[PDB]
Amino acid sequence: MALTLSLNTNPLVNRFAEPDDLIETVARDLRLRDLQLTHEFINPSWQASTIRRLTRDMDRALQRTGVRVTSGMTGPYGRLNHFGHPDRDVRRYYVDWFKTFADIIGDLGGKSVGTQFAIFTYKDFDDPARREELIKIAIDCWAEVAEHAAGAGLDYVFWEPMSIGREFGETIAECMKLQDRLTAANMAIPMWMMADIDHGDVTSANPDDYDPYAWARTVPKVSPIIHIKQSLMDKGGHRPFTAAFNAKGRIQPEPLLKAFAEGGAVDNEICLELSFKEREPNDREVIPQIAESVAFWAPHIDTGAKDLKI
Amino acid sequence: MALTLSLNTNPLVNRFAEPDDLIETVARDLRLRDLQLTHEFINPSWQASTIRRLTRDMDRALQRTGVRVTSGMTGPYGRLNHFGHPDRDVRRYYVDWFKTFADIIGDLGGKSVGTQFAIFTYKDFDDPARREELIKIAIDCWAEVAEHAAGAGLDYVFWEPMSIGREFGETIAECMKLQDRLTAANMAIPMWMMADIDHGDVTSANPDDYDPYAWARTVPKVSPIIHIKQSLMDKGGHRPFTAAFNAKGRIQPEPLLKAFAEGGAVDNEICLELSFKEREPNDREVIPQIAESVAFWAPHIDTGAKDLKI
Repeated sequence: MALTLSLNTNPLVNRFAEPDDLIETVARDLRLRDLQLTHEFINPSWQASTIRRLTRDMDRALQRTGVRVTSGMTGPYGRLNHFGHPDRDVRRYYVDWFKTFADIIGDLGGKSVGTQFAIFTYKDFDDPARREELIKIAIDCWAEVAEHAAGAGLDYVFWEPMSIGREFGETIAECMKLQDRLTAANMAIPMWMMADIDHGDVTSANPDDYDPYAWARTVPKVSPIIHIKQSLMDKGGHRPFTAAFNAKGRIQPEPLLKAFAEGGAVDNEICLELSFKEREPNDREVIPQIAESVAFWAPHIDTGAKDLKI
Repeated sequence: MALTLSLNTNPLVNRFAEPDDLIETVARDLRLRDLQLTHEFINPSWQASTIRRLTRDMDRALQRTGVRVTSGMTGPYGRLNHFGHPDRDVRRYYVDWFKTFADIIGDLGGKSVGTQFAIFTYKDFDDPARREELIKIAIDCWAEVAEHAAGAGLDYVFWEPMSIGREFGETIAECMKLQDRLTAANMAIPMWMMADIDHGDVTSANPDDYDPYAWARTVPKVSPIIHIKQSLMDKGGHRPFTAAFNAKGRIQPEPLLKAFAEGGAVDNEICLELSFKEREPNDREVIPQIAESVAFWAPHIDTGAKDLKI
């Protein structure tokens, strides 16, 4: 395998804002090349000229440091209805918003952008006929974004499977059913998924649906980026065989990676996901623990630090 | 006391979107009059005409149902740097954003709008000179918003004290020090706080700083709205005196209210705060548990249901 390693910038939002500060900390303190940039740092809602100015700043910092933006994703403050919003003008706003997000990420050298497929209201989801009708509408929104993103130089767009019905793809079966549909839609550039192996409906009568190993074996050929929540991983100092191999908080990297391999992973980006409460001492454990997480994976997946210039 | 009762719409975001659906559910299912509307339902970022159309829709639903919007606050997807953003043009965007939020809330009959005072980056907060300089800048942003909001018919604007330094007001002392400053600034309409009695720096060497009773006794004269997290409250079926009276998860309404009274509360709005994970069965316990929370307070604080028309 030639996996690569990246970090979703979720936990760096608010705590960092200036591109130099963000990108120099990633390079110096995290020793990681690749990032999934979240929307909060250069927001598609802002004035067009502000976006351009900050994109130039960010691009200079990437070039100077050797850090790379490989994709864009909605951050913690972008988990919205979006293309599942029942208002036509609201949907239109977010279509144009995601078109600009694609422009930003393309400018920065990244190759894809995405978010949840959609998030439906109880009202829109619970009436199965309305649900299906809104799904067709949401697909057509994705299609529009994909066409613009092609022009911005992206390779694909993506959706993130979640853990309840109205946020989509909550079982492996539903997730692959939706993906089959988005592949068939034949967009200007392909639409793929970005699976999070910690996601899935925990109340499922199918234990696979919330088993990180089952997701690992299923997604790699349709999920170019794959999120791994670091909290899933064994931190050491437990007696061996005191928990299940697939117990969340006790998972080990070597066999997990083998599972991705059995799933047909060859050059997926493995994207680290961490969160820290805005309370002490958690708020000040962010850089140290992300650094630690990168060093955790470094023997298993190349971190790209050989390309850092500082 | 003539306290009133309201609900922050945080847990209704995503799950509801259409004004009729939102407001009719509040009236029929929650049996509550007053709401603190979050920004996600009518977003100040959207097209001007969309905002107007949705504000008219929302206002019709309030009039029809008897429900009232008494304030606006940033929802879960609005917890940003805002006036602590180090970029001048980003700050400008959010100033204008909050001006429109004030227009929306004023249109709807509400009397205030707010958010965190600011959220600072590590870089801006940790250099004490830069911190102070950015605080003056953030105050002047508030002043601009307050002047516009006066024109929109609001009575005041507000900040929410948080639980770490860089999010402001993390100890009672710091919170009252900042408030003294914002009062002195003499804005077009007053700037007050909206305290959350569950907030405060848990690592403080002062136990009062994360004691809901200490906040209760301190804030009422400077905090017209006060958030109460429902998870703080005793749900019943515990043996008496098996936990501290002020233990979070074991607090009782009668003595808490007495504490607010000792703090000089007369006609504060008590605003209920609840959250539900986007996982089952939590995602479908939202309406039932909010309904239950309202019925929990109803013997203690009038819910305003006498004014509901449906």
